[PDB]
Amino acid sequence: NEKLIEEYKYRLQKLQNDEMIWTKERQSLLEKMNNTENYKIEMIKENEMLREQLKEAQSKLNEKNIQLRSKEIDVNKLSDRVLSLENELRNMEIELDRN
Amino acid sequence: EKLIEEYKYRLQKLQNDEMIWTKERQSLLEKMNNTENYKIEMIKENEMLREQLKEAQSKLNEKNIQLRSKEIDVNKLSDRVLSLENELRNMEIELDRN
Repeated sequence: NEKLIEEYKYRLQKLQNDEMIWTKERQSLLEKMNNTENYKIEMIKENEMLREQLKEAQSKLNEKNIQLRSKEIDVNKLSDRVLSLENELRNMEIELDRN
Repeated sequence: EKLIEEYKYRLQKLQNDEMIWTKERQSLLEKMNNTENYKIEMIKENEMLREQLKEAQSKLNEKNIQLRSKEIDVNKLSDRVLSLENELRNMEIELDRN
């Protein structure tokens, strides 16, 4: 049965050679799956950084609007003062020409 | 004879592993496609957040101009009040001289 045993050993050798091939290409897929995952983690890390910067940008956006309405009241208070002083300046100028 | 049956079972085992690997390889590729889709979704979320920040920063910068412009506007009115208070005393001097 020398020929029969040889045929078995030749086909066992081929499949045991393929055992290494499957192990090689699964290592390659594991390496590729890790790279895709590590890039995904990097994207999420940047997304959390962008979310925090967006929260800060909206926090300053609100604070500037509080500062804008504060200066708007300052405009309103001074403009009312300007008109009041101009009316008083008019009154003195009327009293001056009277004398 | 018992030797041949051992070779036959061993060959059948390795032929089964080859067929099962074909399913395992397909399973890894389906898992690779899913991970790629999550990455794609993360990239889409990254560009969305960048455009939202770019709009927020441009909206913040214009209000920095508006606030510093109102700063000058307040100063103009503040100096106008002091000018009218100065004119009133000059009028008070002219009134007292009569």
